[PDB]
Amino acid sequence: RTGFYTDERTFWHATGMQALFLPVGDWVQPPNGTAGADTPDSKRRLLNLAHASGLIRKLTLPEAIPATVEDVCRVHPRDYIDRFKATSDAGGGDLGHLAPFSKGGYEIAMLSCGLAIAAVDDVLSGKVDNAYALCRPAGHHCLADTPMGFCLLANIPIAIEAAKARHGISRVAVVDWDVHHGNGTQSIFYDRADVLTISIHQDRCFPPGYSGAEDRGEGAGLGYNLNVPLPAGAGHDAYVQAFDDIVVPALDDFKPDLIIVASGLDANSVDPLARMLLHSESYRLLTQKMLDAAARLCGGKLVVVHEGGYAEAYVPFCGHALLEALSGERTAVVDPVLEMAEAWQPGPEAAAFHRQWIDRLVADLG
Amino acid sequence: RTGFYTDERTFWHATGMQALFLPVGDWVQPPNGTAGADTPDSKRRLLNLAHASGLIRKLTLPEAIPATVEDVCRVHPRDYIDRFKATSDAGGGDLGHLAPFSKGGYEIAMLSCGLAIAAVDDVLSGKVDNAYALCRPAGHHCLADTPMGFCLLANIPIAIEAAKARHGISRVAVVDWDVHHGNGTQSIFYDRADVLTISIHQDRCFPPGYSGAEDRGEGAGLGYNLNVPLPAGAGHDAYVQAFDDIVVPALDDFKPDLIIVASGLDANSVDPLARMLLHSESYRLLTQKMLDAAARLCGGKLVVVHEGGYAEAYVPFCGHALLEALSGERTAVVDPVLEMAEAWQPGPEAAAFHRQWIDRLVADLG
Amino acid sequence: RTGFYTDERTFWHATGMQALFLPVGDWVQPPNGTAGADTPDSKRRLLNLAHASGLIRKLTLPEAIPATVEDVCRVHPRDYIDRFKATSDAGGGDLGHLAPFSKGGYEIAMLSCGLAIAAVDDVLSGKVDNAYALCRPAGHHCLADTPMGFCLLANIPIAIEAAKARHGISRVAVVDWDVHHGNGTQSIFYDRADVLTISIHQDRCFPPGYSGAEDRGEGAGLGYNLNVPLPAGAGHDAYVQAFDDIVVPALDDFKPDLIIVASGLDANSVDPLARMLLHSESYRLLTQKMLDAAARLCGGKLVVVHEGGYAEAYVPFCGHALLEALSGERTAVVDPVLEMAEAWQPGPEAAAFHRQWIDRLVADLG
Amino acid sequence: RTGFYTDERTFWHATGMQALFLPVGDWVQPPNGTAGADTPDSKRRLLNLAHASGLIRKLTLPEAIPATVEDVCRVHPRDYIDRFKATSDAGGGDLGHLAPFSKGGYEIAMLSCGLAIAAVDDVLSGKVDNAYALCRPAGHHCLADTPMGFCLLANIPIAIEAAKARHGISRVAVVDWDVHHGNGTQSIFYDRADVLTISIHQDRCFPPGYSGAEDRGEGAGLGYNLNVPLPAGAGHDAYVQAFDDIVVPALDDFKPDLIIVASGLDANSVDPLARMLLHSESYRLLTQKMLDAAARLCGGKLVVVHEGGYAEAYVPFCGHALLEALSGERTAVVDPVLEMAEAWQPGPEAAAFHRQWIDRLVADLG
Ligand SMILES: O=C(CCCCCCC(=O)Nc1ccccc1)NO
Ligand SMILES: O=C(CCCCCCC(=O)Nc1ccccc1)NO
Ligand SMILES: CCCCCCCC(=O)O
Ligand SMILES: CCCCCCCC(=O)O
Ligand SMILES: [K+]
Ligand SMILES: [K+]
Ligand SMILES: [K+]
Ligand SMILES: [K+]
Ligand SMILES: [Zn+2]
Ligand SMILES: [Zn+2]
Ligand SMILES: [Zn+2]
Ligand SMILES: [Zn+2]
Repeated sequence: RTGFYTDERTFWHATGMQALFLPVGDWVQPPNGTAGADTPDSKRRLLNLAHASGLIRKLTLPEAIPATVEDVCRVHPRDYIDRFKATSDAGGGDLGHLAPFSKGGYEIAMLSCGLAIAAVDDVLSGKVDNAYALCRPAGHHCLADTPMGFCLLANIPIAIEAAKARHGISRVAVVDWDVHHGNGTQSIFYDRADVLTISIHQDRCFPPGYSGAEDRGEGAGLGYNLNVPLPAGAGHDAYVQAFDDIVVPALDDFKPDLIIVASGLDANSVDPLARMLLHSESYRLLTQKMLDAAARLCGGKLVVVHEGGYAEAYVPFCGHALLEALSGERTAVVDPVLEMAEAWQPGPEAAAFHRQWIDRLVADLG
Repeated sequence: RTGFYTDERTFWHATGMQALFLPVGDWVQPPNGTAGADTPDSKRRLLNLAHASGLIRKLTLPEAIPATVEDVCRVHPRDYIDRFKATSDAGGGDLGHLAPFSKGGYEIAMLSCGLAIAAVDDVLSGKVDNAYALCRPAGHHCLADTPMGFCLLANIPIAIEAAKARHGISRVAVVDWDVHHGNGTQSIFYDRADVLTISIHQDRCFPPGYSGAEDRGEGAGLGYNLNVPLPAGAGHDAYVQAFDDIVVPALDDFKPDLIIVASGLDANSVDPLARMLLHSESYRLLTQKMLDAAARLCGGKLVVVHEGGYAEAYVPFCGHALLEALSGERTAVVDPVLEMAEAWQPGPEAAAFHRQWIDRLVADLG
Repeated sequence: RTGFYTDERTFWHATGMQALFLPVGDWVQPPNGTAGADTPDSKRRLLNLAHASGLIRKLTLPEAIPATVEDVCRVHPRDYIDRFKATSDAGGGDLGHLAPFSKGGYEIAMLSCGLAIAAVDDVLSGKVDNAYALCRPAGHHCLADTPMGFCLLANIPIAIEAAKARHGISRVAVVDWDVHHGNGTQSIFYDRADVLTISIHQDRCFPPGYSGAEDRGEGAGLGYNLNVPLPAGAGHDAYVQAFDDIVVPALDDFKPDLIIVASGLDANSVDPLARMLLHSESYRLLTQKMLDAAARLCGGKLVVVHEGGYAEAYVPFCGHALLEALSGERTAVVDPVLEMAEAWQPGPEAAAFHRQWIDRLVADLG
Repeated sequence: RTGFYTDERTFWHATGMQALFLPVGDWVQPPNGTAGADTPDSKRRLLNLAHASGLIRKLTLPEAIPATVEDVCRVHPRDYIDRFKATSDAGGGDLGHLAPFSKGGYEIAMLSCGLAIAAVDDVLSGKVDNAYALCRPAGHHCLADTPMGFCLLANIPIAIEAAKARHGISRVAVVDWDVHHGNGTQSIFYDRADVLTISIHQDRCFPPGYSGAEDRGEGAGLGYNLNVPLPAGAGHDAYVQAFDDIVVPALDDFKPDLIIVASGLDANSVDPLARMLLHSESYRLLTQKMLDAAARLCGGKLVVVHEGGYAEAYVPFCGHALLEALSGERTAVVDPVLEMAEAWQPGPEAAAFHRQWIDRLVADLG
């Protein structure tokens, strides 16, 4: 059984008047359509398609339980949380780097975080075999005291520290396949060996200029952070090989008691915020690889937490195939972009380059 | 002096109710924002920024002259033009492959085509040194009998045939740096040596699966078509080397009497419809290379014709830098994405791959 | 217990590329925002608010069962249904007057109709005490052979004829407070005494020019149709008096076995498609009058069926107060427009005119 | 010769993240389409249609020159101007009641104001016979120290005080047919006899609850302010009579040297922000009454200044007929809503009430 953790009010968070990610003003003309990049529909349309296909009726949807302040302050200093609340009450703002929010965004962020907490809690309790948390706002860029890149709270780290306090879990692996670097997760556990943090991301995209393969942790955490930068334009076969040659072997060696996927859908082939070429069947297969790892390593315990994804028209098909895999349910959904996205895939010269790139990352892991 | 060819009604063309490029229906939910991918604002926002900067007041803007049926039938069979008009009167439709239009789309396509005809005409007659035509709908995928990929009339080929009839021009080169393959231009002049057709495009993107480096023309046109596919994820340095090592030498060898650029802006770093990493200063520099080529080979005679470009927030900055180069004008516009897009650029390993790719294209040309 | 009948796919119906209700083309520029007037969000935002307030958790939400062909053919000729299905399969169209739809609109209309059928069926069988059907597309303008005014099937009449076939109910009253005339309901039952059809509507609005107070039925149906036109600019007190002096006495005289409210929310104070001045507490009060009537006349059997409503920002508050009344529940929702809409209400001179108007309608009823 | 005063950057002002006029947060869900009520397109679409019809080519369009600090401080205290600029430099805000703006909103307000200043200046200097200023943001609610109701500077009063300085003009009449009360204009000149301020508006609409027929000025201004409240639901014949029986006689008695119309188009039949029933031919006729008055009283000197208007689909046709009248030009534009709006007009009983209402206003004027 699969739990699906969602709440209407996560779709009411609004980043404000931006054209894509550009703040209005100076030379940036206001948009005439939907404002922003992290739009409500770039996440709701996934849920909409899961309703329309009949898939949601196969899942269990618990009522949302917001994070408490005690929950979030296992990661964040209370001063940040207090300033967040005060700014949110006053009409919204931005307390970090590219992390805007509107009035009431504090309550919505606390709610979104609670979806991740409860998804992990219910999987560890045996209430469901696995779970999907449709978080919005996302979490994986948020530092302990600095929100960034549309992330206002560290959703997954907070869910992990709650699981440690409630269940005493020893080892957790986070597999971050959102197309951007999970710098928040990396930072929060950088000197710890009990959380393996893996990030696969477009080389140099966000944070801009960052690659990170050499950043493997510090102190007790040395060897427990793993960055897999991939070149812009990499597609299905590049991601499959990175998972076969790097990600899955890392999980096997670490022996986690729980696997958490930070699942952004923005490596899809038409996303504006990156340059990758994944399609809906890429996400099905990557999910199947994680289902296999969780079955082999930690009794099936697998939690998928929504992060990025900005192509409103194509994110739903990528997320829906993921959910079909997670739940083991077949529906009648047909991805109308798949044939073209398969034709888009890199040819042999690019494929050789991607294979050589991943071989080098493996060799450098020693 | 730069002429700028535009008309309000080009922004009234509407592709219909699609989510991005996906027709609504079946599993595709209707969009709540702007419908379509070729949206009015993905072109109008370029014009808006050039007004706001003061650039437009330095250009000359002739009143638009629509193409006549006689003009367009120098390329298209009258039967296609007649069916286009009848379908447009009847409420719109799609007479080709991914070329939808609404009621009245026939008249707007004829108007758009007339912007290209007149821009070429005015440069050849000496009224302006160079020109930019803000065509919408675009033209470079349209075959003689089949519209395709948002292109309903073969804008540049029709403008070329009109210039041959009115001015007797002998040799024309078309430099197509829209991110997609200019298959319409290639097809229409494929057996002809009087028009050199060059397309730089994302490998396998649109038409899907097509690369085309070996397709060099046929009969008298053998050696007068030149495809430069580039891998997904290529950016500024790759395009610059492609122009220095392939495009500009091809122009030098051909000795054109007029250079026409098919300028789509969809190779920009955040376009949803391709995977490339150009930024606004890429377009400025590529335009300077074309201005230099025209100055050396054909008395400065250079026409730039708008094609694709789908990132509403970033296309304006790319086109504005292009227009500053074309006109030689300075404004106070600053691209707020430029620093980040510079950081996004491919690192050393990908750069070596791009150089190996272009070196192979050069070697294959003999 | 209140049943709430909704299905995700009702929000996927799309009227097409119109600016408000105006088809694109000729002098109508395409919209840059949401296309259309009957937008998905003009109905979904009511459901969104009911989720956010916690009210949906207090209701029972049965799974949708679409109308069958047998159901809809109790009202519509099979030829209409077949041409609708064939046009829908082929990409959508408009088979009547201002009733456009997209590919697959047939199945969505059959589903929307099933919400009304099930709401009536479940109230008559005692599964719920009363019910709300969030129909989209709406039904009350649809004639037996002709769709019109955004209405593709005659939702309420189909649900009535189904109820007669499955429960043998003798007398049904329809109270239509959508701001436009329920010409479809009026036509379908015009010569019948077993369905009392009451419409309160803005004088001359839609169908344009129609008032209708003298159209009281024909044959056996003479005295069983009741039109209550109200002048543009009428508000809360005018509607309340119309219900106290005309609508409720007609219900009392008729002795229905079931009351169905055709509930459009477009008499609200900021609707673009009418000129009325109702606010959220108007809808609470009018709903309470129908609850009281149903308690007194037919054992509490009350069904409310969504029709029109076009102000996306204010329809939610009006419908939410209606749902609070229907379910007898209170939430923390506060209407932020209420104070201003109360200040907007007609003053003493206009109020005297409205009383004079309603008194004339009463006197004419003999 | 008609001057048309417009600048691209007036369409870049953005009120922010509101659903219609409701700020997001608490119970107001963010919009998925265009944010706000005063949207860019609610004004630009009028300009767009005037381009498409060919009418703009018949007008003279001078380059905009913004208001100076000296210009605006003839009306506003320097402290307000300084706080406006500081807030705008720092990201936007709202310094009054329902007057939000974005970053750089100060420069755009100064530019908008300069359009009105120049339109008045050029008519008085004889450069054009009459003029239309497409102001955005609007002006007529702004008080000397408090912005209000989407108005950030007192556009028309600033233009008048500039005309007194530059031309020494003695008497100006302002005729405000925006559907809301021109409380800014009324307040600024309330004790002055050299400016006659007339406002026709929906009774009690905005400012909410205000009617004002008894507020006729104070001191030297007693008799030089004239409020004409009209009931909600009034249409063409009611406005025509108000102008024949009240407005034009007031102009004839006052003997102005210049007539300025504060032209909001929000009395149109489908505006969300009022309940009136004007159509495009109403605005043509009211403009002709003002042209006739200016020719009779002040040598043709007539300036029309855009204020409100929120129906994006219908405002263009209303303003376009206004511009045809003002310029004395005919185009091929046909209003596709006209026939329906004519059928919507009040019937005989409502028409008698409107006539009695206006007779009463006249009687109270003594
Ligand atoms: O040159 C061009 C044309 C770009 C076309 C982009 C590809 C869109 C496409 O192929 N869409 C589609 C695919 C399958 C089914 C429906 C639509 N734009 O600048
Ligand atoms: O002249 C004008 C101003 C119209 C302003 C109408 C806005 C309505 C309003 O005041 N709304 C509101 C009230 C309280 C809280 C939030 C919004 N427009 O043309
Ligand atoms: C490209 C500029 C901003 C990108 C933010 C990325 C957030 C995410 O991880 O989805
Ligand atoms: C053009 C104004 C009215 C159009 C049809 C409205 C249908 C309804 O909601 O009843
Ligand atoms: K990642
Ligand atoms: K190309
Ligand atoms: K009605
Ligand atoms: K007014
Ligand atoms: Zn991301
Ligand atoms: Zn293209
Ligand atoms: Zn209605
Ligand atoms: Zn107004």
